[PDB]
Amino acid sequence: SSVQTAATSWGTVPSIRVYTANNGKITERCWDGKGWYTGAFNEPGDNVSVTSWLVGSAIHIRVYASTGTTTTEWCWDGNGWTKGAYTATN
Ligand SMILES: Cc1c(C)c2c3c4c1OP(=O)(O)Oc1c(C)c(C)c5c(c1C4)Cc1c(c(c(C)c(C)c1OP(=O)(O)O5)OP(=O)(O)O2)C3
Ligand SMILES: Cc1c(C)c2c3c4c1OP(=O)(O)Oc1c(C)c(C)c5c(c1C4)Cc1c(c(c(C)c(C)c1OP(=O)(O)O5)OP(=O)(O)O2)C3
Ligand SMILES: OC[C@@]1(O)OC[C@@H](O)[C@@H](O)[C@@H]1O
Ligand SMILES: OC[C@@]1(O)OC[C@@H](O)[C@@H](O)[C@@H]1O
Ligand SMILES: [Zn+2]
Ligand SMILES: [Zn+2]
Ligand SMILES: [Zn+2]
Ligand SMILES: [Zn+2]
Repeated sequence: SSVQTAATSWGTVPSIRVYTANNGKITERCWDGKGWYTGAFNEPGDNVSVTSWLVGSAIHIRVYASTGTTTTEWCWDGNGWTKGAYTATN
């Protein structure tokens, strides 16, 4: 078995974020033009997907973390990771 990843990027530098699900936990690695460093994201999950969009130069990141049949959305909007309103019936 193997770790599972999800990736997003934005701009032309670019910024890149790679999320890795390992051991029921998702962590984050970051590229902003000058080497890979560890990001603030740390949430439970066996499976991860991600999307992001810009408003002007402000990134908005949504990470979908799944454990069992429960998927939780995590939101980055410039000032801390918050829990999003996403729900599903799995
Ligand atoms: C935590 C975890 C994940 C995230 C998994 C799988 C397993 C898993 O539980 P684990 O405790 O590792 O138990 C297993 C052990 C010990 C072995 C030896 C296994 C498998 C599993 C089951 C089956 C398995 C799985 C795979 C993939 C890609 C392979 C090749 C694969 O066969 P292989 O590695 O020979 O055989 O999918 P993936 O890794 O994404 O999903 C399924
Ligand atoms: C507790 C447990 C259950 C109930 C599972 C699975 C696993 C499992 O974890 P574990 O056995 O510790 O880790 C694995 C290990 C050590 C190996 C070598 C595995 C698998 C697993 C994953 C993958 C796997 C699973 C299967 C089936 C039918 C096969 C053939 C099957 O490939 P197999 O050649 O055995 O590879 O479904 P099953 O209903 O058994 O579901 C999936
Ligand atoms: O500059 C790094 C950082 O703030 O970028 C936005 C998000 O990816 C955060 O988790 C991360 O720590
Ligand atoms: O600002 C957070 C939020 O409203 O952003 C858009 C969607 O991701 C929603 O689920 C989420 O709660
Ligand atoms: Zn393996
Ligand atoms: Zn898988
Ligand atoms: Zn687990
Ligand atoms: Zn905004």
